[PDB]
Amino acid sequence: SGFRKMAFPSGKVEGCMVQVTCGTTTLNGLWLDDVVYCPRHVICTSEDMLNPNYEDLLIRKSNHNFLVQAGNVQLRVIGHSMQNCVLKLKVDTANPKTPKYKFVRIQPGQTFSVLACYNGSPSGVYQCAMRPNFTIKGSFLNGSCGSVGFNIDYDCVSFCYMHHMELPTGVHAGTDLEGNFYGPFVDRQTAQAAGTDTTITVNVLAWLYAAVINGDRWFLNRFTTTLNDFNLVAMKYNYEPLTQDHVDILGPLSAQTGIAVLDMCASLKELLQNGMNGRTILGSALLEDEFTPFDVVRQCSGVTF
Amino acid sequence: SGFRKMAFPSGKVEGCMVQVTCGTTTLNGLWLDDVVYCPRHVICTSEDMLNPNYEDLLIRKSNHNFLVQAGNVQLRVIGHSMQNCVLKLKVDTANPKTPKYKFVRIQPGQTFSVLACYNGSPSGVYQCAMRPNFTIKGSFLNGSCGSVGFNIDYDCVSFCYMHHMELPTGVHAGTDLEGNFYGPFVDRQTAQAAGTDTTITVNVLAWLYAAVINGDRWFLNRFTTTLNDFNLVAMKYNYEPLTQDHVDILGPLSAQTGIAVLDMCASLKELLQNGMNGRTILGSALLEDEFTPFDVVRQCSGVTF
Ligand SMILES: CC[C@@]1(C(=O)Nc2cncc3ccccc23)CNS(=O)(=O)c2ccc(Cl)cc21
Ligand SMILES: [Cl-]
Repeated sequence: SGFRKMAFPSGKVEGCMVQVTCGTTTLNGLWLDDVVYCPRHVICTSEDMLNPNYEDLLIRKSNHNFLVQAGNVQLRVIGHSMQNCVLKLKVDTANPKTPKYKFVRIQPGQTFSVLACYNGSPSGVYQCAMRPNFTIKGSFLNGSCGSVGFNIDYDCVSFCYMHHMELPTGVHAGTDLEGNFYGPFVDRQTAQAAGTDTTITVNVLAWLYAAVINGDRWFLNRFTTTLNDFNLVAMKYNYEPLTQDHVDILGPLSAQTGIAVLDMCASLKELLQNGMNGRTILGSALLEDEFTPFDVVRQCSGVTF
Repeated sequence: SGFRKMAFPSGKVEGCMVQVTCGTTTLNGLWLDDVVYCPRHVICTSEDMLNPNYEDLLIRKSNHNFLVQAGNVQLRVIGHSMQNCVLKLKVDTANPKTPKYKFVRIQPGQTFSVLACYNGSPSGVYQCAMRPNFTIKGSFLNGSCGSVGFNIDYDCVSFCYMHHMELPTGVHAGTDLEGNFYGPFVDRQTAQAAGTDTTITVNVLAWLYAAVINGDRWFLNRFTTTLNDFNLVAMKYNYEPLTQDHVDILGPLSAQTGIAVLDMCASLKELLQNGMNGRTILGSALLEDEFTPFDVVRQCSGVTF
């Protein structure tokens, strides 16, 4: 029993965190084999950040201008290339603690763990989701840049995110490990705004299935709905459109609890129109949307790495 | 900016997780130097659990009756003593990954990270608090016994908990790393009931101070209160009695925001009265009580908004 927001064990990722210093700027780097990966905004000053020319700024820096530090040991940079918005620093020494890894670009609604670091030193780990508006509601202070988002599948760490900047509304924006931003964001000092967010419908549904598994059945009713009638209501409450793929993915949960996906959709429809009414599902007065159908099956089965 | 429930990086604790097997039973163990620590109910059967005589059951066991397994390698037990409710297995190999550690007994209202394991294999990490009724609302399935609660302050891992059992209401009971239970609980399958829980007042207060630091002030009012008048009202909403120690501990936060502790108490008194009224403090429709005054100072910046 029990339902908590859980993150993957951060150990494999902790062994990859280094501190990258370039002039006055100091952020975090990801050391895998003989390459350190970090935001390309490390070469930038606060003057350069308005309209930067990253290729012109990189052609001027030599290897020793970048001080990479792994714990108490210094690392020797022997090369520097750039891939989109990530700077790839070839180092002399291969990381002996390199885990089995992959670089993956995740889709909105998919969750990941964030190992928040400051000066190459891990300080915390938390779980979060890629919002429909490509932002992440993370917890970051200055100097957290270069912190990574990951998921472990068996013994393989799948790197899916690197922190770059925080938006004016308190939300965060970063890139996949290939430098490609998540969303309509750019790495520079400009008027950037987070779009209108939506609730991840397939995750709320999965979280209600976890509540039924954990003994909460008060929100269930005898009624069901058509996928179309559900989507019209969902659209009115800023919910993401539920697709036939979403329905199929909730299949294992539907079979385990004994409540059809469109039966559970009707419970959610009535929770949107009428509310909680002083009650809580899984200890929450809000409908939680950062638990994917896989996350629920993992926590309510016991998958080990 | 940003406020999330954060857990400590689990890496230092991952390297200590072994699998303890004694006959048909298999739970988790904590391997520090040449000692493996695990629940003493590993020696028990489901028959023995009603009224076990642990001394009589241990004297019938030889070192080979225990199979400790560290990853793919088998460990050789060369001793077996018992300390309260924890079984201490002397092994023939010291853990090369033993971190700098301490054993600490925490008090209610304090928070810690939990590395949930199954068959010595870490599967997830989450943050939780020692409830006023000595239980923890964790996320544990069968076979998670022996999972530990920790706090990593600086480079030292402070071990404060070991999972022993799950009560009928779905809450969890465990011991400190010396085998001493938290609460009026016994490692016996008897009619044990979790006491009436209360909200941790000093943590809700700290969480409101973090909201003020992060820019929210809607909940504040012009009223103030006496410590006594606050406690009478608090006890009505099942809130923990606020003590003069609690007030002092909130001192640094009181100075940083510029809102006296009894001023913040009167904002909470009103919040308990009218409720949220469709609004949220730090992204929550409930008053969060699993952030200690120390957690808030740790996570939040010194720059108030
Ligand atoms: C022998 C362990 C056991 C237990 O609670 N196991 C568990 C621990 N944590 C999560 C669980 C989730 C589901 C199933 C069991 C869980 C078994 N139940 S009992 O009442 O006999 C019992 C009584 C006292 C002690 Cl200290 C242990 C135990
Ligand atoms: Cl304490």
